[PDB]
Amino acid sequence: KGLRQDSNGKLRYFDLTTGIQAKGQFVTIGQETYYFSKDHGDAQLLPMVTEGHYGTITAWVYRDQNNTILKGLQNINGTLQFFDPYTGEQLKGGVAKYDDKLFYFESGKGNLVSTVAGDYQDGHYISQDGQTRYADKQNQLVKGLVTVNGALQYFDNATGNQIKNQQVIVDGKTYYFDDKGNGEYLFTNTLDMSTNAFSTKNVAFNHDSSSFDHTVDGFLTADTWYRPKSILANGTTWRDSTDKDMRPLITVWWPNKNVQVNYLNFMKANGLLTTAAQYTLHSDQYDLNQAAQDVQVAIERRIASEHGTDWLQKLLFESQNNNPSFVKQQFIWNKDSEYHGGGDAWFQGGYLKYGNNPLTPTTNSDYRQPGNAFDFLLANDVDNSNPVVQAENLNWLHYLMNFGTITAGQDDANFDSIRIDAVDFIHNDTIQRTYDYLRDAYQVQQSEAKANQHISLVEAGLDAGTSTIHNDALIESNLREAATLSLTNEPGKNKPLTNMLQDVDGGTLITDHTQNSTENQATPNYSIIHAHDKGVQEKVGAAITDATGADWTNFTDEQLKAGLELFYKDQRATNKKYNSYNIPSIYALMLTNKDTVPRMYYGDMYQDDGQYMANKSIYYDALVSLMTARKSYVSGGQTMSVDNHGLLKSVRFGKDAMTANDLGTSATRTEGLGVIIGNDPKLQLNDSDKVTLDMGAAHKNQKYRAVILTTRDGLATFNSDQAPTAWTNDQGTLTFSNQEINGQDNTQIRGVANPQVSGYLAVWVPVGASDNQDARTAATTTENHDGKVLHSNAALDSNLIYEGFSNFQPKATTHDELTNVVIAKNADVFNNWGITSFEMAPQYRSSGDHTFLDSTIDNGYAFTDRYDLGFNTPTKYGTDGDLRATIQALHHANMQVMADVVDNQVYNLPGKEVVSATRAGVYGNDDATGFGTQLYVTNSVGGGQYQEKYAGQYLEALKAKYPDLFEGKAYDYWYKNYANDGSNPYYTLSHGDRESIPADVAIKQWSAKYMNGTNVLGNGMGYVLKDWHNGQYFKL
Ligand SMILES: OC[C@H]1O[C@H](OC[C@H]2O[C@H](OC[C@H]3O[C@H](O)[C@H](O)[C@@H](O)[C@@H]3O)[C@H](O)[C@@H](O)[C@@H]2O)[C@H](O)[C@@H](O)[C@@H]1O
Ligand SMILES: OC[C@H]1O[C@H](O)[C@H](O)[C@@H](O)[C@@H]1O
Ligand SMILES: [Ca+2]
Ligand code: NA
Repeated sequence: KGLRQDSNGKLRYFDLTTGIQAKGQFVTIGQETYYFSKDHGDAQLLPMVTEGHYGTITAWVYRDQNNTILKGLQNINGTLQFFDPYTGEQLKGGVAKYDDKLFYFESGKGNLVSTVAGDYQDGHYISQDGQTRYADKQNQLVKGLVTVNGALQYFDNATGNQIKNQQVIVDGKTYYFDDKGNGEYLFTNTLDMSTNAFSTKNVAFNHDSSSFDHTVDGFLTADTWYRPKSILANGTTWRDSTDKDMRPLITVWWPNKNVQVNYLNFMKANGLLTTAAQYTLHSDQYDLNQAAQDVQVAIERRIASEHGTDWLQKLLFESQNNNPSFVKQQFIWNKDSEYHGGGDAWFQGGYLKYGNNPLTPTTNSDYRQPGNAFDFLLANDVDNSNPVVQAENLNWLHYLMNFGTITAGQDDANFDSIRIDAVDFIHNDTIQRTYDYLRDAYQVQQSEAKANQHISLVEAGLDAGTSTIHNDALIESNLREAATLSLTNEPGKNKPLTNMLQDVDGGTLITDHTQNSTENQATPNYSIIHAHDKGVQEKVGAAITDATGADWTNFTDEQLKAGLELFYKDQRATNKKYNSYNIPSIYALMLTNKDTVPRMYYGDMYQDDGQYMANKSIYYDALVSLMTARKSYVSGGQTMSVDNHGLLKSVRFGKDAMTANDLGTSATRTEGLGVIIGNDPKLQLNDSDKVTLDMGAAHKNQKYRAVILTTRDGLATFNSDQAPTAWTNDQGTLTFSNQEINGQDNTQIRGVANPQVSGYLAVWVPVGASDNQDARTAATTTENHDGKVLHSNAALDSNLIYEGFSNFQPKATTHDELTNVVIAKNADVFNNWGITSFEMAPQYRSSGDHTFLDSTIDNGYAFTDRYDLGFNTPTKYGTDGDLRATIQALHHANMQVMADVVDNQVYNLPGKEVVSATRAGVYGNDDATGFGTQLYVTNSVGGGQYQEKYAGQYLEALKAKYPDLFEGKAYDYWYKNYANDGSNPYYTLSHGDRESIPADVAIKQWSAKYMNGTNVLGNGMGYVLKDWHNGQYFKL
């Protein structure tokens, strides 16, 4: 019966539905909020506070009309809040005492949402019958919803067992308790539905799909409209519904009390309810339900006047006044309930991992195992463990490796080799099976002659254990990381150059430079300093954010232009804020070190403030001189040491001389070279000190000339013997000092700071090379017996890879500026530098969707249709015709051409499905968050025209030609183990067994059953509608 006076005139409250008296609680009645005492249940009016503003102190506070700071409990704008009785500081995510009871104030807005049974500081946790429990000061188990050392926690009432990683309903409120048992309020549940005659008319007409819309896979969403049994025409006259009548579900049913309350308040604010009544989480459910029915009256009147429901679509489901829509204002329907971020959420706010549910047969999977160290990274994660997907990956690989043959009958327009993008993020079985395809197709395992015609690489170091077990592909050396410790930093911030003497990945030796006189011992590797991503994309990103405020993954053509201006001006200065120091030095190491394939980065030679190859960097001439000299001179053994002045001294002996005492051939005399590098721009030698290079026994009493000398303003570069000269002594030693040699400028050793060097750099070669001297070693057809595909020897070291793009290239404004056009035109330039393998950008059409950097600058890594390499309209790089022509031109200039194989993910799939989801990080690890595990509407279905045309088209032919690829197979791989006690990671030999795969199922469009998961989409934990009282999903 509601608010009732007793025989002494005091007010008491009885629940309008149950008749149960309110004691120790707050209730909003009409306009007022009261507290009812826990003893007799007597009313205390809590005065509505209306004027005032939320402020701060040197901590939120609230200030009244006089600007005074409020203390204790306060009824502000239909919520109850608590402010410290002295500080005035607002309580958020904690308890306060009132009427000698504990009430909890939630962490988002500090609103009173519940009662807590007790507050504990002085007990202790115990473990008991395999659970965690908490004992009070009397050693008595504590039960229920409590705070403990300030954390909200829950102990099962029957047993005392602590609840961890669960959503729990307690006294009609829903909370989540994390992996440590620490809790947060989520929402207040509705009590129960109006079961009146009015409500029975609002019931769905039937459970057919025709009666509901904005559904996905038979599930309802927050957007769903439905056909009720009856309609209250114009607010007054019930009639049967027709097939044309639809109303929003959310005008009649709410997932929780917060949304129902917000709904009433929103509708009142938009003129659909005339009342002074206040609607709060302490309103009686009966009154909330009646109010919603009165709103319907006003809704139906406006439907009659307007002859339609479009106004109502806009009112609830679109932004009005640049506010989010009503739906998006609600916690359970926006990203707040998805708990984005965390240390393992590397991109896009983190991830949702797909699982199974009896209600989702079409999105369930028996697979989804990561089969590698990482799992998620970007967009829609492909499930490379699924056998159908493994076959598709073979199909696509075949396509790329025969691209010209397939698309135009042009057999000289095919890719020769691959890069495996994000190799550690895809299942090992698909990597292994890929390598078998290359063995089948090209017989790479047979000899270095075959392997070296198809030099592939992966985006990882020694961690890529399927690529290192049989060295099927190059892995990245540690040069980049080492150089980032000792060379790239500003003065005062580099470590000593002694870290350059050995190439070590987490304590495992890749190669030792100090006295390297052997062959086929090092792990075949590539060496870099920069790539399109590595050491670049976040520094440009930082200049873009500084010059314009834009976020590094999402900006305009015009903000980028501004960032790039600042970036190149900084690149060209001695004192650099965004740019690496000592870039030519690092290249000198890359280009002279033994047992590596160097990879040149396009962006180190050319600037993105111009079109492709238009603007040379400040480093261009030094890098050309080094590539030139490498081709002419670099061969034989190596030595490396760091002297007492901190200088790194590196020598290559020349062809066929492996040690400093070998003579080699008469060819050796004019081969070999020496490099001196320092990282101390203030280096000064005294007048007696010498710096020596021990050129070896083939090089006694010999004239040498400079390739590179350090100058005051830069670097002097020489591509002929017309250069400053110096002589070895009768031991083959070159000697330098703080004086010029024969008065020649820049032949002395001293530290310098200028835009190209911070420390010292000089490179010296023997005088007298013939015109077209070439120090490189051809591969042989000698059969391999050791089980390895690649071998680190003079023939492999003779290769040179060029990464032929940057992320930040501008869009081409003419056909002639298109990357693919310009590459083709300049093919001979790359051949003359000694490039043997041209690594082209990923050629796939960009999704364009701006959800990551890759789909904002359209680099080819973010795509929807992996078969579309520029058909009809060009990619960023050209059309399919331009690509064929590029691959041909490169092939005619004696290069192989590398396909960037991107198996990890697909972007921007428009068709929606419902899948079970949990929050996860890059490792594929479940995150313990308030989202829990929920059915989720995913953007998972699509592909495009070329996928439809080509996917699966090759598999029956492939299985006829290479049946081994479709079988199961046992294999071995190296596995990287981490130690807990701080010592180095160590490798163990793991065994795998890939499954057999079918040839007769095509993936003509992607769908969720072939995916592991998705980046978070912001729909909310409760966008797919269910009964939150029992967890039961609505389904048609
Ligand atoms: O002028 C200050 C403030 O006024 C409105 O918001 C009122 C709001 O203020 C506090 O909390 C707001 C905000 O604080 C943290 O960021 C929370 O985590 C957020 O979820 C929360 O929205 C106060 O404690 C609340 O009780 C009160 O309702 C404006 O809307 C604010 O944006 C503005 O900053
Ligand atoms: O504080 C120490 C921890 O002890 C136990 O491990 C409990 O699970 C946890 O709630 C508590 O935080
Ligand atoms: Ca993956
Ligand atoms: Na090929």
